[PDB]
Amino acid sequence: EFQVLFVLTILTLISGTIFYSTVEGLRPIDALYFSVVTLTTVGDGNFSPQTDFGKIFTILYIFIGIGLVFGFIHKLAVNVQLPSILSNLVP
Amino acid sequence: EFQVLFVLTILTLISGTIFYSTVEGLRPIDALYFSVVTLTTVGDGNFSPQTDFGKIFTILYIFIGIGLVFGFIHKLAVNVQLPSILSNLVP
Amino acid sequence: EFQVLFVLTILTLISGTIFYSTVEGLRPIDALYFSVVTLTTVGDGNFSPQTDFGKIFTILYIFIGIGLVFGFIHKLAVNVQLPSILSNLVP
Amino acid sequence: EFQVLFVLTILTLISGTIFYSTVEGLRPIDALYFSVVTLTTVGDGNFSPQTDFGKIFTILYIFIGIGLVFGFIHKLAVNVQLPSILSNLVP
Ligand SMILES: [K+]
Ligand SMILES: [K+]
Ligand SMILES: [K+]
Ligand SMILES: [K+]
Ligand SMILES: [K+]
Ligand SMILES: [K+]
Repeated sequence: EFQVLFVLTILTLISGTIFYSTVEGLRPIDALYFSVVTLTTVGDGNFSPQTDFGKIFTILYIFIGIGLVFGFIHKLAVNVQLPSILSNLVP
Repeated sequence: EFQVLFVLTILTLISGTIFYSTVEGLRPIDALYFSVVTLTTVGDGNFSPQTDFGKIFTILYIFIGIGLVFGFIHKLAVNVQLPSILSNLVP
Repeated sequence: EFQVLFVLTILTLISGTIFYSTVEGLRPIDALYFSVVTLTTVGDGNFSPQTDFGKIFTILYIFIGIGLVFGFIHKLAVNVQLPSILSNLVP
Repeated sequence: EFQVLFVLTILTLISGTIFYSTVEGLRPIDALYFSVVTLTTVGDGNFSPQTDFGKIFTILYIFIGIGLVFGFIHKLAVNVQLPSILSNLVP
């Protein structure tokens, strides 16, 4: 479950990285950063897509990627972080 | 259920598109982009409504649209994306 | 329930409006806008508190106000918007 | 439960404060502010990490810290704010 969500999240982020570096001309690390803050809904305070293609893609990317990204975060904290802490709270 | 949430989300986004292009003078695609990043809570790092009418509308728009948009995303991932993946995980 | 959450949300937003217009010098409508986009986690793409007092207050404001604001939005969509739609879907 | 989430949230915020003030050169209060708005997903409208180290760290920080921060907010409102209000609604 966690493994599949991990892989799915990775593939989604790879797609955004390729898209923004190609269409919006961002350096790969910047494209990845933008993809991450966008899908986690944090948002970037400096960059907004400048092309209409980038704006349309971002709209679709958000609706399709948000659910998955948060599902991964949800399990990452409940089935991976909680135990390491919950069991670690046992005297 | 998903169909109704889809239509409801579309109508809400259309309202924002019309509002921002008219009152804030944004190009339709920019008004739509702003409506989407606002209701999904991602936020836009460059534009903020400049008119008091735009600020008041955005406040109301956020409170009324956020629940619906996320309800749609919630079902889009649970009743449309999960299956295509869950069933696809069957050897 | 909805009435109490409504009043509680109003009081919280009033506090932010007074704080930002006084300490950060924002026009009341701008202070209210900033309080709303901050507590709904949308964020503002132009303004960030400039004083240390404003930064500390915003940090505390976020942790204390986010839960309430979303609890209100949660009920506003489930116990006020859903019915008007759910019952409206009855032929 | 609430105490542990409180401590865990504090430690996470301390880590971000140290990281951003050291690598991104922010004043401690600004590093803390950025860490808070980033993990609560509000986002900052002015600052984005400028170094590649800062961008990579922020990406990892977001995925690891978001779940915890919201778990704390979740309990802070349900097991600390609700009662003080729920019991306060008793004539
Ligand atoms: K900005
Ligand atoms: K700017
Ligand atoms: K957000
Ligand atoms: K933002
Ligand atoms: K945001
Ligand atoms: K922003």
